[PDB]
Parts: sequence; C-alpha cells; structure tokens
Amino acid sequence: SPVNKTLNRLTNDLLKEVVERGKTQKAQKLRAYIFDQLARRLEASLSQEQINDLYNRIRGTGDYTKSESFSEEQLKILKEKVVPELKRELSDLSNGNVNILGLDVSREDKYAFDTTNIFSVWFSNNPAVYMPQHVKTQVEKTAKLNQPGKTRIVFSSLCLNETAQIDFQQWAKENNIELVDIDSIDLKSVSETDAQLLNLAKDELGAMRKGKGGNPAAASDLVRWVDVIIGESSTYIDIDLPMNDKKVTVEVHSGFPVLLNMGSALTKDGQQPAMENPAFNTDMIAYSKDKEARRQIIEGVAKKIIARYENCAKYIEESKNEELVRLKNSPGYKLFVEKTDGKFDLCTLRAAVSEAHQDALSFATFFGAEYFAKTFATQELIPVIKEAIQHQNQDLLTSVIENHIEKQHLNDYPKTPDGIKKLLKSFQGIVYKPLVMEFSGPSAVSSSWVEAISGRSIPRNFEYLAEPMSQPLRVLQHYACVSGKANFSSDNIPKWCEL
Repeated sequence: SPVNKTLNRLTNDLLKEVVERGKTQKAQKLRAYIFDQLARRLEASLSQEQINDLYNRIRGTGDYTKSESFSEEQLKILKEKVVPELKRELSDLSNGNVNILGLDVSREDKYAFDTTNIFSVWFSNNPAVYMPQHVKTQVEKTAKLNQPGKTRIVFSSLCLNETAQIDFQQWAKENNIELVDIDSIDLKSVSETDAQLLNLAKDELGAMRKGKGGNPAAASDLVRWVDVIIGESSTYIDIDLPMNDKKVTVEVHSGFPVLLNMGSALTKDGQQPAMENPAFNTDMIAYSKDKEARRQIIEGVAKKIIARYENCAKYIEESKNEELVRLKNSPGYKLFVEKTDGKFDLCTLRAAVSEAHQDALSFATFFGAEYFAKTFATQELIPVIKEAIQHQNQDLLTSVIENHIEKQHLNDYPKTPDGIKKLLKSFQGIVYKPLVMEFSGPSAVSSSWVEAISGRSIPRNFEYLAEPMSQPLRVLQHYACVSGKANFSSDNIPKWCEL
C-alpha cells in the first residue's frame, strides 16, 4: 500500500535520527511506536475533508483508481508538523528540560551535598515514652554506622514529660545523637516560612495531645522542610531505612538542590516500548550546601502545603484521590461543611472522621445508610437503617454489625460494643491517611514535581535513544533524585525502571 510505504520509510528516517548509532536494528519497538504515532498524529491533524480524501486514496476510490499515497498537503502536514514534533520529543534536549518550583534541573554536577550529616524526626504520642525501643535500636545502629558523620533527631519537648526529656537527652549523649527541639527554636530568628511550618507542626502536635485531630506523622511531614532544621547540608531519612554496605563519597553533586527519592514502574506495551510511571517519595530527602537555591525549593514546597492547610474544603473538593471523593460525598462531610460553613481546621476534620468510627450510629450517620447496609448486610436493610439513623437507634445498628460478625465469621472481632469499635477502627485507616498524605505528605509535596513533567504524552522507557536527556524522567533519574547520592535505600517506592 502506497500510504504504508511512505509511513514506513518516513518512520525509518526518523528512527535513524533519534536512535544511537549502530543500534537501529535493536529499536524495533521504537519503530513500531514511531509508525503508530505518525499515523495517529497525522489523522488528528487533518480536516474532515482531508481525512475523507486519505480514505479514498487508501481504498483507491472516489477521484482515485488505485490505492495512492498522500496528497501533497497531507504530506506537508506530516513532514513539517507531525515528524518534527515527534523528533523533538525523542531527541531534543529542550524537551527534557524539567523546571520544578521555578528552578531548572541542571544536567551538570551543579549542587553539592554532604552525604554524612543525617537527620530523622520522632514526635512521641505518649508523654512517658520519648521513643519506642524498636525505633531506638534503629537509630542507635544508624548512628554507629554513620560514623564519622553527624546524626540528628527532631523531637518536641512539649510532647514529653520531664522524665522522658532527661532520658532522651541522656540516651542521645551516649549514642552520638544530636537532638533538635522544635519547641526550642526562636521563630523570630527564623524565616517567615520556617515560622509557619513550625507553628503548624506545633499545632498538629498540640491537637494530638488534646486528642482533637492532630497527627505526629503530619508534623514530621512539615519539619523536614524547615530551613533551620536542615542546616548547612543534610539528608532526611525515615527512621527505619537501612544503611548501605559501601558508603558514597562524603560530598556528592547533582543537578537539583533538593533530591527526593524517586523511581518508576514499567508496564510492558508489547510491540512498543514500555510505559513508565514515576514514583516520588519523601522517605529520603537530600538538601544542598547551596542554601539560596535550596531556599527557593523548600519555601515553594512549604507555601503550597500551607495553602492546603488554609483551604481544606477547596482542596478536598479538588482532590482526585478517590478516598477523598468518597469522603467528599458522605452525608457526614456534607453536614460537617454546613455546620462549619466550609471554614475548618484539617484537625477538626480528622477529629470528625475519627469520631465517625466510634460507634455504629456514628458510622451509619456519617457514611450513609446505603453504605452501612452494603458493608454489613444487603441492600434490603436500607429502609430500616435509614429509619434507625433517623431515630438514633444505636442498639439496632450495633446488632446489625454484630450480625455481620457471625455471618462472615469474623473471629478477630468480638460482639461486644468494644469489639465493634475495634472493627470500625480498622476501616478508619483508609479514609484517614489521605487527610495526612494529600496535605503534608508525599503526594501533596510531589505535586510540584508531577506538574513539572505534565502536559505531555505518557512517559516511556526508550532503551536505545541517541539523546536520553531529551526524556524528562531520564533527567530526573540522573540529576534530580537521591539515587546514587545517599547512604540509604527504601522499599517504599519502586526502583528506577522497575518491571
């Protein structure tokens, strides 16, 4: 077919220009991808009238007697619009430029990092315990292995008793650990944005103390971005990350002043190269000795987190997290929003979602009657659960869940009203975690990174490109993440190009 031959020899021309020299016969997948893209993008660029002429040209119908190749105006759109754009995507360094929070990723070793100064965060939820022994052994082992360097731990003394405070200070002097009290930082000596983060973290820990929705993992999320806690150059790690066998040089360099942990998952696409989905995480964050460039990134991260704390209702409306969409449409949330008039603390919301899982009537009224029936019985109980919510029949609804425990033969959950609380609390985790992760945690933080590589065709792992650094993900992997730049590893996200 004439049109086929043109698309094929056009494909082959493009392949030879974007593929490593000598490796064109290893790029059969890219060849299939270029051909497929040339065809789709051309049709997507033609008018209906031009699409109808091509159909007649391929069939050899209409003004045509035999199957013909493209009309010249079709060939121009192909050669001048379609082919040059696909070339740019495969082969142009400009297409690989990544700009995060107003700063380019250098393809150079532009920013220095101290790999030996490490810090973690532990905010205790029990004023008598300053740190669980399980966590203590992790830090102790990490501190000894991070020698000769420094190992710091961020804590909050207002969350501990005098006994716990003295014993933490004592444990640390004995274990080469510097302790950083966030309640001991003069916020007037500190940047406006650092002041905001620290205040926000204290309020979270304060609401935790009063059991009014606060959360220590959220406070840990905040303080990692605080400039004064980061100091001259440091790497945040989660307290449970293993140290590597061989350490990397005490100084390393990369092309961005803030290195998150990153990877990608590959799904095979058959004859065509694999789709690649990047994963971003804050279990490991390296910060540069360049403090002016780092200030630009961490303040941007902070301002955006603060934006979400200041407009909870708006961001929950706008989230595409499906657990937040379930929450957004629950009767409980709608009543919660009309009572607060849309103006509420994130902590107030968490507290409300926590109280929903306290008894059956709460759970029934908050997440609806239809859900209750489907979770613990069938649709047919709907009219009865609706009238039970409306008359606050606590006992009925406990009985129905108790009935669910025996029918589905749930022997880790007693039929005591306490056993119901246990069962409800096991469900809370899935509607509660996004009220930490989507505001202060990795998904919220990673927004800036995801935006930076957005508005494009779905990334792919093109094995044999002449110019890898035209692909944003390849720029990210080599110049914008901790991979190769830290003495720690993690299972929390895939490795790069993990199958």
